[PDB]
Amino acid sequence: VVVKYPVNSELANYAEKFWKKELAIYNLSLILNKMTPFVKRRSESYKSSLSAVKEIFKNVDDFQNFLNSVLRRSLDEYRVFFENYERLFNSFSSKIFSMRTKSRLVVGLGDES
RNA sequence: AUUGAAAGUUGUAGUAUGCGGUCCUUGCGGCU
Repeated sequence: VVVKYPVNSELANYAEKFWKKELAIYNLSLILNKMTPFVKRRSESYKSSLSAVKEIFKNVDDFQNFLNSVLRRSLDEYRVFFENYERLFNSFSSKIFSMRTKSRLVVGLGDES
């Protein structure tokens, strides 16, 4: 499918390669927010919604796997972050507890995008 | 041929000491 990236000249070709899995990217929010694909869905109509972006991939499952594959590459750095976060908690003698999502969770659904 | 002649309001001196832009606030509702 035809995809266009309205960013600076040299970034546009790299963003193309990232979304096409021709080049590895290690930051999820970066590729999502600053390298938004504008997908030529039909005619001269370009779209930047997740519904249109999904067409860059074989299927919904392929799209999901890509996102999480990018996400997971921060694991090593995130572990140190989470450990310092726990150290932060205990320095303030915090009441620490863990809970699990019982259903789907979406915080910040309405952030302008 | 005068109450006249002569005489630097100058010298020294930190607008400074104390003081959290903070507190209260579910990016959500379902509409156009």
